[PDB]
Amino acid sequence: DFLSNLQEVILGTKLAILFPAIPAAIICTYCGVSQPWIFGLSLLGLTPLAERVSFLTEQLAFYTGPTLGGLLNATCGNATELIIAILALTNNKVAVVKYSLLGSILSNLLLVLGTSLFCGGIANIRREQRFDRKQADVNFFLLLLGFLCHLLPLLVGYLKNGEASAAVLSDMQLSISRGFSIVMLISYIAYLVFQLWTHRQLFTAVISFWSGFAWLVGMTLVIALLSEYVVATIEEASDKWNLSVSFISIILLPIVGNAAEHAGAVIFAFKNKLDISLGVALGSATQIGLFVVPLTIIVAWILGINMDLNFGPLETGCLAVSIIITAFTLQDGSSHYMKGLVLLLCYFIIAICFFVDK
Amino acid sequence: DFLSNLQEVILGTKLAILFPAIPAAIICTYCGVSQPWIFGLSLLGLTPLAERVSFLTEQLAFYTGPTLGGLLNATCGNATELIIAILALTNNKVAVVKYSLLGSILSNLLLVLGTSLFCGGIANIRREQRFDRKQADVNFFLLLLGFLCHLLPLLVGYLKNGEASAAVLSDMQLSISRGFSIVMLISYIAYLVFQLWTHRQLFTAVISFWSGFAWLVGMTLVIALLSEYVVATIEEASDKWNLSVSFISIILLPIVGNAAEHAGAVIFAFKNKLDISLGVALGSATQIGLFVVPLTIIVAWILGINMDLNFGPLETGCLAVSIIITAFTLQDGSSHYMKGLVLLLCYFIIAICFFVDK
Amino acid sequence: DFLSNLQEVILGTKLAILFPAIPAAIICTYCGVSQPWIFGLSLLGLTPLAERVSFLTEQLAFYTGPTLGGLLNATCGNATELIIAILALTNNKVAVVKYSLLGSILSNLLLVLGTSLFCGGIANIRREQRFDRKQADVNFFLLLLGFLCHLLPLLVGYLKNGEASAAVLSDMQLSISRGFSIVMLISYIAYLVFQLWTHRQLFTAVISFWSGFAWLVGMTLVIALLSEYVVATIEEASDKWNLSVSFISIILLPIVGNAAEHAGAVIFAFKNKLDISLGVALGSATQIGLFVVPLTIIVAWILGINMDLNFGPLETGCLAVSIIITAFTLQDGSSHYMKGLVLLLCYFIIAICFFVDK
Ligand SMILES: [Ca+2]
Ligand SMILES: [Ca+2]
Ligand SMILES: [Ca+2]
Repeated sequence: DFLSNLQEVILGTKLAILFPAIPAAIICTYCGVSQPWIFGLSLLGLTPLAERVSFLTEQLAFYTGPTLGGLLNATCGNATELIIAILALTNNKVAVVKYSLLGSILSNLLLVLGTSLFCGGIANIRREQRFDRKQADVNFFLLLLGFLCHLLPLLVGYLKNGEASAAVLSDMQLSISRGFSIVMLISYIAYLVFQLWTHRQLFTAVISFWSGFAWLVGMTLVIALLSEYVVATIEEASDKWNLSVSFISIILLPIVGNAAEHAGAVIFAFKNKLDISLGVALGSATQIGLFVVPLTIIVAWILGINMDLNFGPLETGCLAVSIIITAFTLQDGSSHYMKGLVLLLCYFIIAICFFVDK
Repeated sequence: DFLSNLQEVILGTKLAILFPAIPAAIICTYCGVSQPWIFGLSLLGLTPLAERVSFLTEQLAFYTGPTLGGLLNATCGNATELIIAILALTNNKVAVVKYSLLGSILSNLLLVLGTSLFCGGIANIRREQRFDRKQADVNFFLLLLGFLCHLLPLLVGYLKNGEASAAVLSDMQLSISRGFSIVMLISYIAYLVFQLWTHRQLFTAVISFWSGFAWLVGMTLVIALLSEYVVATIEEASDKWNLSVSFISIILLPIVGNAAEHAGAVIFAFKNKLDISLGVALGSATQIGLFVVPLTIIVAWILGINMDLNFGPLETGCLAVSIIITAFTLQDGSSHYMKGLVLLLCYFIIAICFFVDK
Repeated sequence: DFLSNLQEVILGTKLAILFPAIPAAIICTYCGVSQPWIFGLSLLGLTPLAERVSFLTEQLAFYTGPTLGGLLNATCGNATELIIAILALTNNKVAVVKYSLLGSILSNLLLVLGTSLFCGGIANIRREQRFDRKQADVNFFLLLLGFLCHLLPLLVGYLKNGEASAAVLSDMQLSISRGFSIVMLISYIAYLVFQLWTHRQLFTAVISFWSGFAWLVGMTLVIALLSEYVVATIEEASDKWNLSVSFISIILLPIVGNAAEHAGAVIFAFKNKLDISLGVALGSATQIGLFVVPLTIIVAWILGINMDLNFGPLETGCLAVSIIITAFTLQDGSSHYMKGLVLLLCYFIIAICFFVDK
């Protein structure tokens, strides 16, 4: 395309002061800079690269067809939650995998969704704001299937009364979590048939094709380079800031991940198209909940690393109410600003409980 | 009727190879056959007898009237869950009573209901499939009254902190469970007035009358003969198969019980009448939940046998999500196949958690 | 007004035999009467004074305007739950504050609401009974925000496994409860703008003005005089009746408090206006849940008294099901008598569990 949209669209992001963070993460590695600065200049280097992957992926959709063009249009908003989950599972920091994959479900149900209803409720306060229910009820049937897979290994850990030690109940949680994962991958392959082929009918570009595959390695081998620096240097970056590792992982780190889905769900909220702001905010809390999370169990199954679906007692109660307050909000096909301020303030309640949790 | 429908309708079951299991359970008793074979040839002998009672009971409805013909039409699908619960309560195997009466609630909410939506969604994928909400909302108000009676004696067992030993909190669970049962029998007598008399309007035969009372003892004193053999020989039949007694009782045994309600809820799903497949699958999880279960407490109250509504922590969390995922599925009066595959896969999640639970 | 409605309207209460209980509480103080009688003649002295405040407050609404006349019309039904909560927090009986503010949420969701549907369902059984959903969905979004603030300090108390003693986890519950309260007062100030100003349009008197301020001190300094006698003499009045202090506080004491809201929600149920019986029964379980309860934490924050949002395990499970069975009842805008009998019998289940709880 003769180097024209290769310089303008790269400088055509609504956030573009974050591009000099990328040279100040490799150079600061080979100079002996202390580890909080490498952590500060790696989150600010993945924030436009989480968008430039999740925008240029749509540019390859117009060169494939109707089948794959319904798949890659709705599967690569989560190409940063996947790389950080695998470059922390192989580094044996298994707890950070359980928080960043939980904070990407809560941010897509409370902060992303409850800003499309608030900011796109005040601008359109003198119009009627309608979406459809049948298009986004399937996204809540699957999250209640995911919650049952997280509830049951939690309650097995509190069965120490029943004449069993810890070595029995730990290989009982680990056996049923490695069997719930195959059941969770089947209710997402079936979802990717209902959404694409069977019920499609009830449901131009600017860039050349050869550009779209060159950059989507040049914007992926830089996410995989910086996702090591976030994982391998999160401990000293949690002792010089006086923050907990169960707050950086669950609150600050999903903001870098879900920043592509958080300017697409808001711009289509000012345009009064809330069918689209519910496809981005809900259809990406299902890909995390039922394809990205049970795939980590299967990769741990192969590598010999122990990992089960036990998040914890305080993390599961936040997951249970996030699905119930979202379901009762979206059950009549009409919205206003007070539906979205209740979802924001339920996210400032979770964000206090982990700021104190030391 | 001159021995004509007495030989044709008896041979007129869609499952009729299970009739020679009945002679091979009495003869194998008086020959010293080892106890797994008596257990194998007793479940296969109760499967057509759970249907021939729950079909010939409708034949007596056309000889009584409108009042009783709305009662016996909807009260004797559960004439096998009642005999096995009483022929195990008097044999002091109280735990098997708590599993088989729970696995008859889960099978009617997930496996019976989620097959009428899946098998009757693929055949009618090119039509619109509608039921009514007001006819089956009362069935969920009562199950939330039943769940509160099971939640509260569970949480009293975890109040050992409050300066009370086990002998105090065991006669505190036992006192409130014997008072919740009278409150549960009143919200089912009131349901049998709302359904029959007060709101009836908003809601031929082939066999003679004298045939219909002869067989309905000859098909009931054979259920009561074989329900002893299932109860008194479940222990050695759980050591020669390497299965748990909390899997045989909760999964394999309700399949023999709910096999009359599992070919009537499916044939009316191919006929695109989902008002009727929701009256069989939901109106029989309410008779178990609010008439068969609180009647066992009252019979234990009279016989001096200690029994309360405490199922357990792992069994109550499966009961809580089964009511919530069923309520959010049925709240718009329209169905398709993906609503029923989520209910089947939530039953293959419960069936793993108890296959491992040794 | 020349002493005419000052004698007729004071004698114009539908309960007026309870007025001689007021002289028999001050005289019995200065005569050495034993403390159960002062407790018996103080609940019967606050029952017409909980009504005469919550009726004459509407008489001052017609002398202020549209703004304040939407506020005092809906903020002083709870002028007795507030005085008893503060005259027990300063007397260091902190547990009674946690029960009487819980039994005012349960009575407004089950006993007040489930009598407007039952008594106003039998009188209007031959008509169709409709309310609106959008007017009373906001009242359930806020109660799910209140429940998350009560769920999370409960689960922190069961984190004694995580290498922390009791002195760590008690100043961890106390820190997050004093930060959840500011988040709860903001989602009620925002509710008092949505209800009054922004969405008003989608949503004579008999007494002079100068009468309305004289009596509303003369009916408030008698509530504050008798609310000391209920608090300071509840212990011996729970040893001469053989009742628990977690039954008098949660069942018998809210009946005196919610007796103004329990003849206004019933008379508008016989008149077939269920938009109004849902504004009294639901809009007063939100003022308790999100303005009266988080204000007690802030007053305890200033006075140096330790108080957090931890009610208990058995009290939170009763709060969780009370919101779920109320939400599934009111989701179609139509009512009948069987919706209200299920809500009454769920209140006779809570009232047994605390009658035994000694
Ligand atoms: Ca993302
Ligand atoms: Ca049955
Ligand atoms: Ca009140």
